[PDB]
Amino acid sequence: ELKILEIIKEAIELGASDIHLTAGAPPAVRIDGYIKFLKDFPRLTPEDTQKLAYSVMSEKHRQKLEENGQVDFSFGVRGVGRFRANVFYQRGSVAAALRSLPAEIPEFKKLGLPDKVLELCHRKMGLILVTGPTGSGKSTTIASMIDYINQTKSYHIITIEDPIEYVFKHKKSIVNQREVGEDTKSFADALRAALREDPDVIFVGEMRDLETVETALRAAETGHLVFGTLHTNTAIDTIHRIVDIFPLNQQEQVRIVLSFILQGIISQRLLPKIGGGRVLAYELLIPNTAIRNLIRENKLQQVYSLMQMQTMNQTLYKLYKQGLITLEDAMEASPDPKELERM
Amino acid sequence: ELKILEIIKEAIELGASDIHLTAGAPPAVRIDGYIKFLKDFPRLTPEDTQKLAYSVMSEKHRQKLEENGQVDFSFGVRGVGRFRANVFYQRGSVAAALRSLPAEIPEFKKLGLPDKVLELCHRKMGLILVTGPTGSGKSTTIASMIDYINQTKSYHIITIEDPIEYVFKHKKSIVNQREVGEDTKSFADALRAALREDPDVIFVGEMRDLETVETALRAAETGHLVFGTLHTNTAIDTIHRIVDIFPLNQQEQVRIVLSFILQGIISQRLLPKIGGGRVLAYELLIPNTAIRNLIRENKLQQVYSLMQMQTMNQTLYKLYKQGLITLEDAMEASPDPKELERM
Amino acid sequence: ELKILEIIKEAIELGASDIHLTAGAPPAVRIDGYIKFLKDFPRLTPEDTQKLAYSVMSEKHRQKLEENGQVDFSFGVRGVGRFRANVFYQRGSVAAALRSLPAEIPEFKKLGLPDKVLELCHRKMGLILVTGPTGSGKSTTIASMIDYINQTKSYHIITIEDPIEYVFKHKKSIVNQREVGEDTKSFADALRAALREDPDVIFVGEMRDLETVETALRAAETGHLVFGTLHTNTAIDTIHRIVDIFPLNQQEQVRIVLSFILQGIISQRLLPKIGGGRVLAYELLIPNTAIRNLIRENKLQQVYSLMQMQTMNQTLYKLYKQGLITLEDAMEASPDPKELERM
Ligand SMILES: Nc1ncnc2c1ncn2[C@@H]1O[C@H](COP(=O)(O)OP(=O)(O)O)[C@@H](O)[C@H]1O
Repeated sequence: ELKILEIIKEAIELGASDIHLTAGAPPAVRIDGYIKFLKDFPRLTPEDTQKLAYSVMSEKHRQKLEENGQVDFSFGVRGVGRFRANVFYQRGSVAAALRSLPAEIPEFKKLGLPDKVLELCHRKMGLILVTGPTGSGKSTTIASMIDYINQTKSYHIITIEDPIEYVFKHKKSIVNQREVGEDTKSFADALRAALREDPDVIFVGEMRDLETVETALRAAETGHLVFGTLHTNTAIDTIHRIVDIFPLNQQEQVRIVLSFILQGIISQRLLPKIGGGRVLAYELLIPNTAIRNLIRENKLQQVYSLMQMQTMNQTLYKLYKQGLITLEDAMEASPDPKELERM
Repeated sequence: ELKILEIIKEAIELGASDIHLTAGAPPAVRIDGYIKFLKDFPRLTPEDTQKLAYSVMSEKHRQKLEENGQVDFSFGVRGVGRFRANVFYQRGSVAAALRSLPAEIPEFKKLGLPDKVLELCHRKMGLILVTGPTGSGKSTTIASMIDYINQTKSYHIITIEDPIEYVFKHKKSIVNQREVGEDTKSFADALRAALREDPDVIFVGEMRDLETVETALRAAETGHLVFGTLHTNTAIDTIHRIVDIFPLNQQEQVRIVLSFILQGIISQRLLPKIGGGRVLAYELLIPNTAIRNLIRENKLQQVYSLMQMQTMNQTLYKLYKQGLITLEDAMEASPDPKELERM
Repeated sequence: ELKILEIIKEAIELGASDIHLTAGAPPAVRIDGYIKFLKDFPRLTPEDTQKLAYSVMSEKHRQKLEENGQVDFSFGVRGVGRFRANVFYQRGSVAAALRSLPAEIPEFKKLGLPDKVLELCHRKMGLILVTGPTGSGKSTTIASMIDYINQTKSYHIITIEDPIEYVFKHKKSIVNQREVGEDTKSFADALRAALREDPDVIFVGEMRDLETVETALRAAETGHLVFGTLHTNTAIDTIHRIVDIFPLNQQEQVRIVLSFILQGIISQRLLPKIGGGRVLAYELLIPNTAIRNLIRENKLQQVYSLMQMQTMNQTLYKLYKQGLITLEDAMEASPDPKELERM
């Protein structure tokens, strides 16, 4: 009757995006964006959604569900695909929310980026940051480039994700992915060991934290490709905001190292298309022998002057004049209202 | 003799609004708005009201009762209903004050609002703030609209309350409520996870804090209905006061986003009626294609001009001329003495 | 079939720097800095790389691999040498990465370099850069020359390593080795103090960082032998790439200093031999009274013209025509395909 394994069964049979559990009702599934209860067999679930979720979570999580009130992880049913969970305490009762998790990475061209980006995958070392606010598909972007490298290069790529969003497959390069919580205790020692595990390209999952950044750099400056990601909105925001988490005693010193090992900043945002709702906008900065010196000498909005690689607003004008995004959706995601409408 | 469970017994038997404990007397109950001690059995309670309260509170509260001098939570006697507590140190001694939390939800019509409000519940996304000073029944209002959605729409509503005022019941939508203190550590991470728990409508319980607001927006502008609530008195106060908690570096940029994802502001206040004392007054602003542009260009009391959706004073004239509120109770709650009495 | 002992067998036979296991593929080995799967016998390894690594680790480690998600240790196969392991949890699965500890120091002749190199050890001061990609034995090279000086000269040598690869023994010279992490906080202050500790020969461990380079120079130009090492591939790459990490305000000024204190650049790579897999290829530039002026006046590929001390491709033709490396392994490691095959 009430076996998680079998509520997933009727979830992808009904062609589902999500499953949702709660105490007072029977198991629910989202189809299309409307929610229907498949009372079909699962009954109005007891207080013992407890037992159901508990059966998916490792020991490491069912501890963490007591410390805080929620956990965020990913498990696989070898039967179908892998999922992304989120168990949480509700009204003294347990409840979860399982998503579908992409099985194919998308090929790089369908993304809507130039090739001077794909070109970054050919570097020998440095930082490649892919910033952007949650649900801007930065993983989607990363996943692409990394895979491109997976096929193209004889490499040993290593990713320290939270959680593993895409599974990588087996080509020319050999790919270790380490989910946090599951397979390491923290981004901290997870990276720090990565640095000894003899890697080619390292993917520091998120750089929230001073110590992470620290080595993430120390790793890029030392023979490896370091793909980082963040939550800043523009290029010059990013490179402010990573230097802003240092003690300013030496703060300068990073700006310099950064203006040698910075190899690409790509801020992103996902928008509603005129068609099927799927279109991406971006700002793109790949440092050339010129831009380097600017950053060295702190002179930043002097780099904003020099962006024409390509500003954010600029990739909205080139997007709206082709009739893909509304004159009102893009005067919304755009940092500066001023730098367009003139266009 | 002195069992909490049994003091609640004689509390709803006597038909009570409140129970009150203190050290120097016996257990007290409010009936009607006068307080009588049911010395009936409970004796002049010792210093060990300690034991009585201690028996209701989770570990999480009896810690917090040491950090500060008080705690604010809610527990349930399945035997009758649920209650709202408030244990607090007094004169080196313990004391509490238990209310009855309600047991429906009122149907939206009994409230005294128009249906252009209830229409908000049909939006696809955005902010709907329901401001108003404590004991103006903003949870009451909320609870209504949310429940309206609970029945009408096939939805996954999530609320992050403090405390849970109304329990939601089980219809077309599936409803998680998360009491803070009890089920999460802070409005902060409680929301921040809600954003992952695949929600349709989110209810950020109060918007006191810069970081809360931040995501509350970021969630509205991204496909969800975000009900907020505050303590401001008029519409233009609200939309000043949320922008006023930002750093003005970018302050402008919120005003804009706000004039696209603002979908309704409803300030409220509760007044004494000529009959049973129960009548509500409100100010109502639902942005149309015109009002949008005003807020975009900072031009605010130009929206005050344009209010006739409907001003506060205005919903006092239409209230007193029908003979429900006194000429002196409403020149009291009204922001501006000027804009009436002329009427 | 799947015996660790025998995957090491085929690892040093093919002439390997590293072995790498993972779940979704067959055992991998790095040769030269490219990764190839010897599907030869070991099959697409199961989830039971578990069993393989488990067979190397003491009890003390297989405990620690549960506490954290990784462990870093060292075991010996008495059959060959000793290794450096790093087992770590990956995607719910085990994985490892074994390197190759020589703990001997090899006598300089077995290396396969001329004596005009060994002659550098007789200089009074300058930079001696030993560039080359990970697993090209640059420490092996270094260690040699340093030891040669250890026995030959009455000196105080000091190395700032990460980690200490070879232990130096006690002869005519007195040898301090400073492991980073263990015995100092950073290459930064570790060097910076080495400059006061009265040294004869200083070995700056890697030159990733603008400040390191700075002093590493300032030390060479002031009475000491400064052995540096990098990750560049050819000579002219090296001397671009260290000047490239300076601000170009003065950038010129290093090129000059460099064309006085540059004493030898030796780029390296390790290749699979026709016999036991152990053969090294190199490019060699020891500046004479002529080459100095060229670098002074920026004129670089004019030095490339003047290399015949000896080009990289050149040390592949003199290697393949003797029948030690394949016509296809060396048209792989070679920077330029053009400058050979004609030969
Ligand atoms: N029209 C009405 N019908 C029934 N109850 C009302 C009405 N107006 C006000 N009340 C009462 O006022 C009280 C305070 O409101 P409540 O929503 O609990 O607080 P808040 O102002 O903090 O949101 C409630 O107990 C509620 O029942």
